[PDB]
Amino acid sequence: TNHNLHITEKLEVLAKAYSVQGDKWRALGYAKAINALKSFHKPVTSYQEACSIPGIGKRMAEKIIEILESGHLRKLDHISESVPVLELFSNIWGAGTKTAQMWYQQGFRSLEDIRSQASLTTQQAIGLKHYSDFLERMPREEATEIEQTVQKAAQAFNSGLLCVACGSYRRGKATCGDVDVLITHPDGRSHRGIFSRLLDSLRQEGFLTDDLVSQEENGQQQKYLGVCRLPGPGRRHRRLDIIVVPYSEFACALLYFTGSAHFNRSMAALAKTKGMSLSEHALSTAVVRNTHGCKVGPGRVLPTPTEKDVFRLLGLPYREPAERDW
DNA sequence: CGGCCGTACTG
DNA sequence: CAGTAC
DNA sequence: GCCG
Ligand code: NA
Ligand code: NA
Ligand code: NA
Repeated sequence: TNHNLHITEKLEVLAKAYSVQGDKWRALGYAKAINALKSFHKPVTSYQEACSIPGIGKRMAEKIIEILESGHLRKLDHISESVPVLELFSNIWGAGTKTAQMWYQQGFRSLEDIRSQASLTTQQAIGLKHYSDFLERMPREEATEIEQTVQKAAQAFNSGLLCVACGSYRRGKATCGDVDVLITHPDGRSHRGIFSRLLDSLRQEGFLTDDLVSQEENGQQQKYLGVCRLPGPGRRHRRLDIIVVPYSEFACALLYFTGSAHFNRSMAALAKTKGMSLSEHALSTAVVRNTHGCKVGPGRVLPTPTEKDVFRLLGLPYREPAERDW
């Protein structure tokens, strides 16, 4: 399916380098180019052809042809020797490019250096100790078990609750880097107060081991980001997200948390070109603005009972989860 | 050239 | 607010 | 990085 593998592998290396260095826009640009290459119907055979692909410009075309005709990309030999370390540091949940840069300027070079000498935020300390477990993508089965665990715990409070694992799991991938469980209820009200009760229950059985983000001093359209671990010998710690939402937002939440991230932003961009706005909450008319183009409030929500409804209103052919990698 | 999805917590 | 993440 |  990817006729340009020999090419996308090389471009991915540069993209990642720019990314870990904080050059976010340059990296986003590469991503869209790389994605466009992956979906191209055949191997790219010329500069002109490459440039013709939406998402690929002169700069990228030039590199593509260089790889195509020589089998290599010289720019790769000129990547700063600091990239591997910056990557290692930003692999720690809670630590981004700014923190990786700080640690590198202070002279740190290994996870051991970070452990013994770096100032760590509460979230980062958790990210560090579970570094390896978090970098390992778990097999689909485990994801299923984690999702079932959350479902049973929630349904024990209200059998009507609907629980759905999204992210890569819903996109049908064989391995998952995390598990995101979306919860709601058909009656449009019984989702209230589930968060608190659900968390304490999961903590009761030792399933939840660490909390990264969880504002339990607020009961509104919530989110929990933490660490879970299935009972039983040898089980690793895994990243678990729990989002509880009202029934009216279910479709957009399902669409957003299923992803991918590239797909979400592409859809949102597309929504704006049609005078609309897409968020994990809803599909609305264009947001309201002030004299100087400043946003002074939300647009009007357009009811979307199902994901199909979002595509319909955007004038786009429906896409199944497995087809949303970008 | 300037904009690049829209939004949720931490400290 | 600046950073990080979904 | 790309695009308009
Ligand atoms: Na192009
Ligand atoms: Na990180
Ligand atoms: Na909605």
